Amino acid sequence: MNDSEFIQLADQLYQKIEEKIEESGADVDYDQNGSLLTLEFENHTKLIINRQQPLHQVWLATLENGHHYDYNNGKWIDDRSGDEFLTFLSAAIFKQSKETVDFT
Ligand SMILES: [Eu+3]
Ligand SMILES: [Eu+3]
Ligand SMILES: [Eu+3]
Ligand SMILES: [Eu+3]
Repeated sequence: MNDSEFIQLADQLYQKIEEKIEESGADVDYDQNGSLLTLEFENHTKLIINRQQPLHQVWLATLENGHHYDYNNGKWIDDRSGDEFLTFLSAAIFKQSKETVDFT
């Protein structure tokens, strides 16, 4: 994967997260600031998603831990756990808002 393609895939990922938040009607605020996509919940907690172009990775920061994802198999995959990014994100959103956003 080159830089231009990573950009395409990551842009699609960010729009999908934003779109699915819209489909869901969930009370999750989103703001993209450059490479960052910040999700804020009504309890003032946050999930921060960051693009790292030179590594062709997407990074997620939860309240406890950081996670780094590769595009594998048409999906974004955690490089330690093998967990898929969007399944994991749905669960994190749920833990912090108890609202439900499906990205599948
Ligand atoms: Eu190529
Ligand atoms: Eu709206
Ligand atoms: Eu609000
Ligand atoms: Eu903005």
